[PDB]
Amino acid sequence: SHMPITINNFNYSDPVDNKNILYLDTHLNTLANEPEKAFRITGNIWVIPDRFSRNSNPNLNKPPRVTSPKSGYYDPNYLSTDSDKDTFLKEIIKLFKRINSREIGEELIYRLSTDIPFPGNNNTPINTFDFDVDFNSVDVKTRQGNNWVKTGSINPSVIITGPRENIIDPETSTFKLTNNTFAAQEGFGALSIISISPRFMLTYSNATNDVGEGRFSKSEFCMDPILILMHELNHAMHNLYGIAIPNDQTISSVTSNIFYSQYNVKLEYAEIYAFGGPTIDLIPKSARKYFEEKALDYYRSIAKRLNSITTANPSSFNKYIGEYKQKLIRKYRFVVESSGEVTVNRNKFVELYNELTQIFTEFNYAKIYNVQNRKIYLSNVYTPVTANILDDNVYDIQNGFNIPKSNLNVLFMGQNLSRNPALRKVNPENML
Ligand SMILES: [Ca+2]
Ligand code: NA
Repeated sequence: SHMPITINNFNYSDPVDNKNILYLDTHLNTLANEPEKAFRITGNIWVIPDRFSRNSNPNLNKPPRVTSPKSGYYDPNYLSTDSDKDTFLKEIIKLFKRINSREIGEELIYRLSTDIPFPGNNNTPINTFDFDVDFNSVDVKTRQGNNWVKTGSINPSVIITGPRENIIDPETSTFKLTNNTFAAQEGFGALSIISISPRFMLTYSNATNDVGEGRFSKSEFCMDPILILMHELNHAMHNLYGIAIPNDQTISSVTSNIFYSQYNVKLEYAEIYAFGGPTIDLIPKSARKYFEEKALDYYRSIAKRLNSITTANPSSFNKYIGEYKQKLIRKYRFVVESSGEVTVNRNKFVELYNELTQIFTEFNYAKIYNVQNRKIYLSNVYTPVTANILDDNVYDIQNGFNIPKSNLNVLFMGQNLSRNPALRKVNPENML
């Protein structure tokens, strides 16, 4: 993470500086009627503290019908006020600082904020770098009179936004034009948008760390907000490096929550990798190998493109083709022959692929950050809880909820619902 990562600090009210604070138009948020104020966390990672939706005629109100069994929490007013956005913004910032407190987290942030999606998709000519492909380029706008006019654009690799309709259903996605295929699943990679609210914590009893309650009554624990966020950052990693597995690749399983006893769910392989651990073995070995080989082929195709670039879009990028060729070579860890030809080194690929799918995983983070966490992705869940994580007496960068000062550092008591009064169940009125 070669040059030490530092997280920027912001107040939602801080003025636009045309550098780290700008108004953007992603052309993707159906809830947005005008440009959205955005803040640069670090490098190419931005945050827009607004609710986000992809549904036409979006509605954030609690649904009358009850699809489910998936647990849901709805509040049409969450993040509606600037005061709300300021708190959300500061929460995301604080979580990034905590993530950045451990080596693996610093590297995770370094990669997501430094490496970029290959500029192009399946339909990009072999000799072209297209920095405007699909939704990779976001418009920068400024108010002129009573209107908003485009003054330029930026290429974020990851944009964090507030939740979509279901506040307790974090969602990471990439986007494409109708006639294209997902570049995130084809080696190129693409811009990711993560809609989430880490302070709304999932609760569970089937945990990774034994706290000696097996023969008695097991306590309910909350997920540390950084793992909820890091789980999605893992999806962003897969998307950035173009190794995302299509969501139609699933394994039929079961799980349960507060309102519904054991029910069926199509567990996505994408989620299995984001979680990590032994769970990865749920994916047939032959299938795991298939996706890895498919990725390698897409990588070989990328190297081929790099040996053919002669033009760029927009034209202003033509003079920087060499610079970006070099950046992409470093991203994919390709090798440059004495002849200057770019080639793929399988040993390097295998190492990278393994890092992206088995080291940068929620399961691994739980151990590294020494926090209690669900034992499996489908651990049964209870009523979600929340807390004032900006209050260092409740949650700090070094120990999260397990603060020694509060005497909550033993057996993950800070995460134990029955031992930490700072943890409170979310409004039952908004649950579904
Ligand atoms: Ca664009
Ligand atoms: Na999700």
